[PDB]
Amino acid sequence: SPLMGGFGMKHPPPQILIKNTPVPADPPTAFNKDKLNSFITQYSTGQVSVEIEWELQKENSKRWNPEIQYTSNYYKSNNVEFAVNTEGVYSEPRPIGTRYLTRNL
Amino acid sequence: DGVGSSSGNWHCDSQWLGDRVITTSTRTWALPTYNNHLYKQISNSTSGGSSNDNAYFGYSTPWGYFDFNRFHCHFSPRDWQRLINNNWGFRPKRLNFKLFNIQVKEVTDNNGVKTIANNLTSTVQVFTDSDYQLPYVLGSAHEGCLPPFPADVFMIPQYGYLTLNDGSQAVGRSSFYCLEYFPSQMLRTGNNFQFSYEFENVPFHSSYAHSQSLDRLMNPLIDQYLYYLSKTINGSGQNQQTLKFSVAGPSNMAVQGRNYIPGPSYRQQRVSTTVTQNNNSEFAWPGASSWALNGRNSLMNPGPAMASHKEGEDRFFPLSGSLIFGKQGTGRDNVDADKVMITNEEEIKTTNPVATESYGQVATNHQSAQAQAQTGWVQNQGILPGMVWQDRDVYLQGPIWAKIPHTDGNFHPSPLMGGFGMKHPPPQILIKNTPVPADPPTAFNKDKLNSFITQYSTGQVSVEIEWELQKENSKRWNPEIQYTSNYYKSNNVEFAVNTEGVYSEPRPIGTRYLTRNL
Amino acid sequence: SQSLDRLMNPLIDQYLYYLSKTINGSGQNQQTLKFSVAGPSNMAVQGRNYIPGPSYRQQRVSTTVTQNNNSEFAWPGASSWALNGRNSLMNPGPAMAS
Repeated sequence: SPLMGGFGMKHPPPQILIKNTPVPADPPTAFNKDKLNSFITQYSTGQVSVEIEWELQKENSKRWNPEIQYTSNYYKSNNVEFAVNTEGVYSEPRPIGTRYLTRNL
Repeated sequence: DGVGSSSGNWHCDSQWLGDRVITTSTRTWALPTYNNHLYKQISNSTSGGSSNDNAYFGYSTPWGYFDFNRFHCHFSPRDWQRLINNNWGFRPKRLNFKLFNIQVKEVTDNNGVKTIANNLTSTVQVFTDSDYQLPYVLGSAHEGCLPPFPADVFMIPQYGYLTLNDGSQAVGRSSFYCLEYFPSQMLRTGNNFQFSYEFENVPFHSSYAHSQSLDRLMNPLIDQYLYYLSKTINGSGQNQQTLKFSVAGPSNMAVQGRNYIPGPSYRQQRVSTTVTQNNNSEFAWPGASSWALNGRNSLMNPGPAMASHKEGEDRFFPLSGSLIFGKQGTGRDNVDADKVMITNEEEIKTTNPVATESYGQVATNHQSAQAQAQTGWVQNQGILPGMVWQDRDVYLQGPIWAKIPHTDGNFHPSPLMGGFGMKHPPPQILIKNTPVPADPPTAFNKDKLNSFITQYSTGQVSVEIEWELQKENSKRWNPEIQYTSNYYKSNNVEFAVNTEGVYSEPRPIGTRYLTRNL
Repeated sequence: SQSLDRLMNPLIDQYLYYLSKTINGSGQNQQTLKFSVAGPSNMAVQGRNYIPGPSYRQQRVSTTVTQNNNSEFAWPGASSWALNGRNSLMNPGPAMAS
């Protein structure tokens, strides 16, 4: 199990590598054997989509009293947590774990 | 297809099957306009040449050509290492070639600043000389091949050819070829070009070194049933002449009868890399071995496949007997010995004579009571029955094939620079940007147009070659010699890029590391 | 329409080198190796894969009689081969340029 947290796999999702194909500038009219070092300045943009299906393990606890749950605080604040600021900057105000429900040992 | 759709993918990989290896390489190329769309007569007069030996006549064409006649264009260093360490031989079988992702650009200069834009309607013309109707220039070790490093972008070399010459002038038998007199496919940005070629049957290249010498093939424990003349006089004075004979055995192997003899020779001058062992005079051209054709002297270079040096004599080389490669960044003219890589053919010393020695000695008179027996050094020896020899080894950066000249006769047409000789080698692939005239005058003028839009083209080129392998079945007990990298620490990894991204090949790599009996 | 020594591309250098100098140009102790690219400017030193065919040298005779030597040189000056002690003229011999 990865020490930083997560799922350890011998064959994880493969690395996806992307590069802009070089586009040479105008070459000299006389042959030169050296590799070209004059290229048209280029960059690329586009959209990327990733879809992941997750399997869930439902809880079947017989605990009587209510569990601890992650919840936002109703108390008034200048900004909504996990939202944008007045300058459009998105922020994550706190780390959120996964361990709120309980089960016996 | 269309402007916005790629006409091909990047294929660059090596697939190793049992008896076959398939190499695929893709490169990005750039093609400018050559000679401003013109054909030009060229000669030593146009280039300022003066010597008779270097006089020529020919034409320079506006066409470029694709060349992949070097092994590193297809084999990575690791693939080459696998091939040479695991196989006794190999040969090309078939070829697949592709041109795709054509991009034609137009260049406009206003004032000291150039603007580059796409010209979607312009075309590039490509055709293959499948009938071998044009002079073949791929048989010479010319620059301009696909780079060994896949990431390098290379410039397409300009196509030129030579014909018969008398000094700087031509003769009636000289031929002029127009490449527009050939059918060629015209490709816009959406089109692609491809063809397949089948290599004609060639022998497997000898990627092995003999573990036996031609003069040591006998049983070292058993005498021969043949005799030799051991004495002629009467030992321990006058009138002492008496014939003698002895059995040729292990104690005297030099005089044993043998069925086969080493291959031909043409002696080279010997040069030391220790400069103070050489003569204090200018002996390059003068001291060199040469051959003459129609009054022109051409250097014997590299010449017959001969052992570069005697055992232990590694400091010496034949003056023009070996392929010389230049290290990365080496200059063009008058570079030092440490800037070049001198190949050697010491592996063939078991069957081929030493380049800097006489073939042997031959009797030159009839001995008698008045005349002592005389012998003469055989400085060159032609083919004789019973001769055996090994051809020159091929290298990672060396040539692959060559076209056998169309002549009435030839003997062992293996290219002297190394590789596979073929009557019908892979055809020349010629490429040119179609001229795009500028705005013509509004009044008719019969002269050919000389104002064209400045253009160049770029795209990807892929070549796939299937190689047949000859596996080794040796019964040798001790481990073989293998090509290996050195573990010792260094500033850079061999056959890798530097801190400036420059790829370099630090040494020539042969193919002869495994061994087999003679 | 082409000569064996002129089969290369007259526009492109070879990727092979040659020893251009041996001394130290412009004295004693002047020995230093040198190498240069074989290209269109020096075609004679370029590497080549094939070489001209065999030879057996003939004597040269002019049809301008006053350019020939003032002696009898037909049989004596001729190239020959020997078989069982008999000499037979090398005639016409190997195919060679006249």
